[PDB]
Amino acid sequence: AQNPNCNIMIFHPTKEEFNDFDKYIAYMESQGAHRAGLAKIIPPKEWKARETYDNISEILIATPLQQVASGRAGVFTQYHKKKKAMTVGEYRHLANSKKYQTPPHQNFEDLERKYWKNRIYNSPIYGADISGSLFDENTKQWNLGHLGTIQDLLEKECGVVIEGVNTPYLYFGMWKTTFAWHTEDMDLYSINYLHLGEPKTWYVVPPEHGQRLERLARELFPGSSRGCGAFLRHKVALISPTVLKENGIPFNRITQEAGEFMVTFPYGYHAGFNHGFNCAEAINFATPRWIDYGKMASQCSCGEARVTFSMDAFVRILQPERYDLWKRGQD
Ligand SMILES: O=C(O)CNC(=O)C(=O)O
Ligand SMILES: [Mg+2]
Ligand code: NI
Ligand SMILES: [Zn+2]
Repeated sequence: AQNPNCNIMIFHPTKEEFNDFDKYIAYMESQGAHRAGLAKIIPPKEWKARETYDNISEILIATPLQQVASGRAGVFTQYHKKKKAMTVGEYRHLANSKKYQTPPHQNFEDLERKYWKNRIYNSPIYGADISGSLFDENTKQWNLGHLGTIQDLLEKECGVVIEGVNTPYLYFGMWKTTFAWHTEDMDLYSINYLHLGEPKTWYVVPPEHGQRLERLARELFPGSSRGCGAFLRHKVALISPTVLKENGIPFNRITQEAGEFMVTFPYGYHAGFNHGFNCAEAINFATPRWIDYGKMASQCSCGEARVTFSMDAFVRILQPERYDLWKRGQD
């Protein structure tokens, strides 16, 4: 068995190996990369996502989200308070202001210590989930707006044609902006490219151990757990590496820098934080190996998780017994 300790693997494809996206995912899996839940892919030196980032300031963040925390430093929830619209140029200035800027630090480990000590005492503002792309249309390799769609993959594997579309999303971050513990919708893969700016630190639980994280979360968030049998689908709960280690939960960590891709694998729980002003692009995707995870994915039916149009068909075809209850949650 490849990668039996479930370590995060880092890949350096050549320009030839960067041509065929599906083939390279399958290669990484042949080496055991999925067992970690997360892999890093460093593009060949010949590649670029676009020519420059000099002309992005007029992109609109229609609904910036202020991430307000409740709880204790290592075990907290966050809720998202909607703020007034602002441009990317306005958001960048805000991120760099004395109230929000990254503090002085020695290295990534010192900054990680400061994040976990102090996150809950501040409310950073995140531009998340903005439909769009920063890849140049002429970039033919690993262009996250030109991937094979999940609807086409389901059709190719199972023979059933379905409605829905699959497009990328932009994230504009600042120091302390936070992504809560989650797996993807329908336990899909995700791919994330850090276009510019400061790093993103990730934490991940191997898919084979995801139910250990879920049992800890039910213990640590007992009201939320009574409310919903899949409350991590709400994407609000944070648990620190120190708390995970105290409770024996297997995990790994890695820092993504500008110019790097991360892939999350089906049922790989992940969480993390941004170091300072940055911009990332991410999308979900599927492979043949995903289908069995899609059929078994938990679902939120309490009303909180509310998701895209395109999840309807995935539930309807892969999980027909759950469909009626899930759809009630959507309505
Ligand atoms: O970058 C972020 O805020 C969160 N991203 C992801 O969870 C991802 O790419 O799967
Ligand atoms: Mg612009
Ligand atoms: Ni994710
Ligand atoms: Zn729920």
